[PDB]
Amino acid sequence: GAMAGSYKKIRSNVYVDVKPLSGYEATTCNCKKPDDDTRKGCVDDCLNRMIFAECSPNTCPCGEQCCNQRIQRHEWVQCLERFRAEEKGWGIRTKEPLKAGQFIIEYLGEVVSEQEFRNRMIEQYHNHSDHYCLNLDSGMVIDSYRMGNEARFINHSCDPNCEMQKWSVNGVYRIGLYALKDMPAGTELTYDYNFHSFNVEKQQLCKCGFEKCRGIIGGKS
Ligand SMILES: NC(=S)c1cccc(-c2cn(C3CCN(S(=O)(=O)C(F)(F)F)CC3)c3cc(CNC(=O)C4CNC4)ccc23)c1
Ligand SMILES: C[S@@+](CC[C@H](N)C(=O)[O-])C[C@H]1O[C@@H](n2cnc3c(N)ncnc32)[C@H](O)[C@@H]1O
Ligand SMILES: [Zn+2]
Ligand SMILES: [Zn+2]
Ligand SMILES: [Zn+2]
Repeated sequence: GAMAGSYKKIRSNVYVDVKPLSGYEATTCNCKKPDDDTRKGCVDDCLNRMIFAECSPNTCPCGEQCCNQRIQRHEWVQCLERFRAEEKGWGIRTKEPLKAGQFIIEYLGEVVSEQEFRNRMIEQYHNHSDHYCLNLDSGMVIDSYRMGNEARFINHSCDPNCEMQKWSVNGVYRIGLYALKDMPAGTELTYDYNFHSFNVEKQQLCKCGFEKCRGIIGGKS
């Protein structure tokens, strides 16, 4: 059998019975390429960035200086580490400081319909002690119970320091983890499962440690 905590490490999402087409392809924005090519273009006022669409490289006026292609250019931070998080199994911490708003990592897994996921829950997952299912869009989820990347080890917090964002990238929706606030070296990354995770209808104590803790992962106040 498989070893405890085993999972298949994948490089990008695996489309099972659905593909999360966004219906949109970004075209040329109104940005101007900086003449100093060490300076980023397509910053906060990029019209594609403002609709959570990453630029398309054949049409972006900033070319290699575009900083609105973070997911497709795989611009993950390289300082993440899996560690033993007290009373929360494995967690993920950043070894170096992060800043509010920063892109951290793409969340990967198997893209499945809610129908397929419910089938997998009945047949396999119902008695697991750890769960791995992120929301995505209407009728579909990212299932990282079997396949994914190290983002699957990020724990829930009732006072999170990161969030998920859904972006249109090359015609498909993809999910990135972004910092909500500055974080010093050593910080465990967390996000709010109530906002970003699929309701797997499982009942688990929250050990996030905050005074505002809801007591249950994904629970109400
Ligand atoms: N996905 C992962 S990894 C994961 C891992 C562990 C728990 C949950 C998780 C659990 N729940 C509830 C199940 C019933 N419990 S309960 O304690 O049994 C009792 F008794 F009923 F209160 C209360 C908590 C959730 C509720 C929501 C609500 N969000 C949504 O539905 C989306 C937001 N847009 C709509 C989101 C995630 C969860 C998800
Ligand atoms: C997406 S996995 C996170 C990685 C997991 N800790 C592990 O060891 O592989 C979600 C599971 O981690 C545990 N977990 C996540 N956040 C937690 C928290 N705040 N308190 C206690 N357990 C938590 C729960 O068992 C949950 O089903
Ligand atoms: Zn732009
Ligand atoms: Zn651009
Ligand atoms: Zn909590």
